[PDB]
Amino acid sequence: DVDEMLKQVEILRRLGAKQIAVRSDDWRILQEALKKGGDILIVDDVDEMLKQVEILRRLGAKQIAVRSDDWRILQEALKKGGDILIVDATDVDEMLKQVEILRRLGAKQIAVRSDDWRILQEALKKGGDILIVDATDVDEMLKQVEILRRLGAKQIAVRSDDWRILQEALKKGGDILIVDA
Ligand SMILES: [Cl-]
Repeated sequence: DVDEMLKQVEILRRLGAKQIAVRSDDWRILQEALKKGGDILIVDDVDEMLKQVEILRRLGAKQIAVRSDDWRILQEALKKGGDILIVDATDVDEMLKQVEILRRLGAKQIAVRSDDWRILQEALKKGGDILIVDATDVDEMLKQVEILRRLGAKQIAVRSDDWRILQEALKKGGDILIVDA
């Protein structure tokens, strides 16, 4: 969706978003995001993921993110030049373990994704850098963003396939807006 992603990135920039992330499986879509000024490129198969990280690295992308529920894959991504490691969280204790492991591998930017703000709060307490609210309902999203902010979160991302939710997240003060491509 080079056209439809370009649209959302441009509108979000006009609405005042300072950090826009684009997720896609096609490195050329991410390349188009990079040339458009997208801030974070999210690489959405392990060999294919590693090849995309190398391509984006050599294109000059400064913030390459990789998502996995397997810390071993995130470790491989870090060694090949990934910047932001996104821990896909569904159990609090497994999430806390992965954050510990990746920090000790030298990861300087660890993100945790969940639709449960309580998991995100546990990641915040543990030192997770970016909390990704996985949003389905606009009012639920708004309450989670406020809770995490008041609990001290300083980088809150919102991901949604609903454009209406991304717009409202930005209005509410969400720090990073994640566009699907
Ligand atoms: Cl994500």
